[PDB]
Amino acid sequence: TKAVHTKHAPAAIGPYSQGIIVNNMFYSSGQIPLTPSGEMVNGDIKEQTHQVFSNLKAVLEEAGASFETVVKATVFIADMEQFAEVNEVYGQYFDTHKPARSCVEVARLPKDALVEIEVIALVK
Amino acid sequence: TKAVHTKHAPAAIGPYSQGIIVNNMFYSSGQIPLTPSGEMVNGDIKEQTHQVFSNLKAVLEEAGASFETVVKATVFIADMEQFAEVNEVYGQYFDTHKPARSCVEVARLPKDALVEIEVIALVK
Amino acid sequence: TKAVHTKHAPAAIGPYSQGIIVNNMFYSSGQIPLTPSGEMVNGDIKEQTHQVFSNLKAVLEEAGASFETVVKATVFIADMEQFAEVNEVYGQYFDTHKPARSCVEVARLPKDALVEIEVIALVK
Repeated sequence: TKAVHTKHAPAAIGPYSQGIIVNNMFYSSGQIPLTPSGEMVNGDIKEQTHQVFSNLKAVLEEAGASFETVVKATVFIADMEQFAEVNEVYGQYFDTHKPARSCVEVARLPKDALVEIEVIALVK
Repeated sequence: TKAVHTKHAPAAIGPYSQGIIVNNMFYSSGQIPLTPSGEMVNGDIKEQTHQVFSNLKAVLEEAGASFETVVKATVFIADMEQFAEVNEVYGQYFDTHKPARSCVEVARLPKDALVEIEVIALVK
Repeated sequence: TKAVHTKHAPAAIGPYSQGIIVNNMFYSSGQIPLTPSGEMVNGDIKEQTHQVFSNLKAVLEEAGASFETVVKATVFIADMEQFAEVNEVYGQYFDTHKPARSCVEVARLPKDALVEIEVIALVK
């Protein structure tokens, strides 16, 4: 097994890694709308969702995975009313490949993020 | 990797699949009390939980899995006060085979569902 | 595949197991701050989190896993304002190994627990 680290996603600040590879599977940590330099994006819900996906792309690629090998995602959202907007952005990344998914509204996310996504992906 | 499709659960409309088979494992999307035709069930919490399990049964069986091969479930519930009733139905399906589980009360679910359950299962 | 049973964590009471081994992987149930005798732990969030980790230690070791082989954790917290305290204790057990994780504030946990933690680990 091994930890995944990339400078193209926010640094894992604390007792966790950006992700872990075990067997041929990559488990990401949940990604929020932080830039790699570590500050929150302050545009709309769609801009925040794009940043989450930028971070996911970076950790996936460092792990030898891609969006096309994601098997399962969990989407934590701050407001279920914003689901349609999050889903529009989400579908640009999972276009022809469509992972299993669950989406729920939590009480609160780290740094009061509007969206947080974790993924599990195959490493070919 | 293979997407799972069955007409006996609500259609995956949008950028996700009802479930995914990877290696010898099956990951479901979270199922809610939605009929295959796309109507929310408006009976009591037990009738609604039964619909969630009907949906899970359909996707599991299409994947070549069963309740008997489920290893992990996550139960997201709208109100923990209703968990005992959800658990009564849950325990009819997982009676002698007993998966790992985590259960939490969320702020809100898709379509304001009262409960959502996702599973991971072995494909023998 | 095998259900995991240990007397050194609270008993799984009902239609679930403390964890499940499948292939070479271990899935825990979410652990809350109950003692093995079934009483909620006395004291502050740090004391509660220590109990959660004692429980995780017990189920991991019974499964032939350890904190060193945990690949992914999820931390469900009642109040994100208490996360610094939870994280301090978390870091004492995940010091030599830093799994992937997600941490979210939920509306409510079983038995009004302040924190619940689940893990997935490799069985060596």
